[PDB]
Amino acid sequence: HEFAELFYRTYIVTPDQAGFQLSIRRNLVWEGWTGEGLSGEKQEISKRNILQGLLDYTTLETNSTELIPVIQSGENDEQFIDPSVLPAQTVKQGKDTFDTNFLKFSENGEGFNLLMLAQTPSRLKKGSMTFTDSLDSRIALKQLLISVTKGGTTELFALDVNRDQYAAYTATREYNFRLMQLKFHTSLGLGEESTTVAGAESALLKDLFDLGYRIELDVKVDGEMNVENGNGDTSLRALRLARVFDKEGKEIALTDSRVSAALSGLTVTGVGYSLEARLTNINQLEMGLLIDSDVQKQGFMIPTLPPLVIVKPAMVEDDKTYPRLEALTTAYRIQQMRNNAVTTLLNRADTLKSYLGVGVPHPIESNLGLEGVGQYYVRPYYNEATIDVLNDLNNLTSAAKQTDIQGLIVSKINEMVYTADQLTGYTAALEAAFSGRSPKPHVAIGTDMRLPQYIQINGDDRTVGIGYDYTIARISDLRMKDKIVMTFILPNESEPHPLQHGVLGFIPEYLVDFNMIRNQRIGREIRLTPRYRYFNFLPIMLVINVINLEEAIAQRTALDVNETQVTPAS
Amino acid sequence: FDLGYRIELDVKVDGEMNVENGNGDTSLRALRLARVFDKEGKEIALTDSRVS
Repeated sequence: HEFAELFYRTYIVTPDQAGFQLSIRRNLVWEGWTGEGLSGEKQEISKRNILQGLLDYTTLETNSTELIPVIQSGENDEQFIDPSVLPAQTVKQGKDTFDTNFLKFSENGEGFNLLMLAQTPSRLKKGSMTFTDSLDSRIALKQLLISVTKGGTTELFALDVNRDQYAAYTATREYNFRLMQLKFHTSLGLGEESTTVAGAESALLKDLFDLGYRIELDVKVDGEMNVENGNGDTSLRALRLARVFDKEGKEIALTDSRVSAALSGLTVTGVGYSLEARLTNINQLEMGLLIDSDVQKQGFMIPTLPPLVIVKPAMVEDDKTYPRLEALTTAYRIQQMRNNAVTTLLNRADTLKSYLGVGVPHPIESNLGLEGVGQYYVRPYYNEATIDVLNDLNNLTSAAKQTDIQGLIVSKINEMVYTADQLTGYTAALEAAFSGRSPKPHVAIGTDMRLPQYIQINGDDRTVGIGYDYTIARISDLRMKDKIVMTFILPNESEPHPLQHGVLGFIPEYLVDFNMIRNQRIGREIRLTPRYRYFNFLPIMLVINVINLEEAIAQRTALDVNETQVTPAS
Repeated sequence: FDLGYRIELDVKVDGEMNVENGNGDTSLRALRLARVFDKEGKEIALTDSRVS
């Protein structure tokens, strides 16, 4: 009895209606369109839920105002580094796809215009932008390119020079108040596992690096920039081999035999650099992110089911040949609540197994083949595992075997439940759909008459974990042979909701009594034609197969000890 | 399948049927393979070498 109520809670329907509708309101963020309404610009453009962003980082990130140098061959190739040392780089900015590159160090007496290099196709397409455009209040170096060369072989190193406490432009005391100046004095060091823009460790310094040494390069770069106009320039001033340090972090001479031997043949030069500049749009020029909402209609309605037809003789009333109507009622209860519940639960299990696979979650709103409106909140996830009590048991006393096996099973249940909570983030969804409070998720257990005397521990009580609410359900089913089924239920209220597992449609059905002749045989009839159905909402449910319990309790098991080869084998 | 991919078919089926005489019709309008998902719910282009 309690099994169906726990897994498919009852919803009553007056025989006036056929069902109820579920109108769900969600919020979207997206980019680019036409007009003010409708979805997309010319064809369909995708959206995703914002609550999915609580678990990710790339779906709510914004980059639509930064100034990135953009190539136009034959118009601005002069200031870009020669594309024979490092090829062009494809970056993504807003909606435009284009190639960028590091800017050349301005040799003595030459300048560049920064706002002439910022024309992404969107800014060009959208007309001539605001002329009162001013550069960002903070300007700093992003990357610096150095080229260590040994016998004509070039290896490139892209060092993250950003955030270093001198790589930020500072206001000057001098000339116009818009001349935004920069002076960068420090020594940058290359460690032993230091990455390469071409990947892995460079072969040029491998012999030195293995010997346990790190090198510091003194960087000497100066430049200036107007924070309003765009004309500017910056030149490297020096790069030299300054110091070498050992694994112990002590100063070792550059004249030492080993160090000088390893440093022979090295030449270091500066090639280019990158500038992190942003537009300070006093006037609006960006369509950025959006906030939009749409409603989805789902149709739920309740069928009828074949009549459990009862025939009795007429012209007499009896006690044996006329069984009680109580037999009718009990048969109806059995049909309603036992066969169908288990068969539909098993169908859902196999359906989720086919649609989602084992241990493989999917993003929110990724498919509609699964059923229920629960898809709109939780990540589609199904998981299962097996426990072999014979081989997964190590007990040191024959008196503590049963407590040990209950501990094993409880630990397995705990682990899988917490893993599902991690991978699905159901708590966040329950917080969102239920504002003002955080009812802790409940855990429902579906089991036959065996494990209730193993799942329940008569010692330590952690059957589903600390700080959970749980209900254990026992059924006399045989298809539930040594199965346990786990999923989450809401024990509050009695109305359909995308988070509750499932609701059974139920329209009350009343009998008819009448004298009926059919092919000239005359008798009395009793009829019940039920109207009910099982529906599934929440796409989260876990099952465990338990096996070999009785062999495990019948045979002794003693330890899995790993003999470690002091007897020669290694 | 072994690579770890499931296919999805987009389908639009329309039909009408009468609950008074039992007359009705149904016909298929759209049926084609459109999308191939990865081990995630992230779209995989049909132009990549393996799937293509």
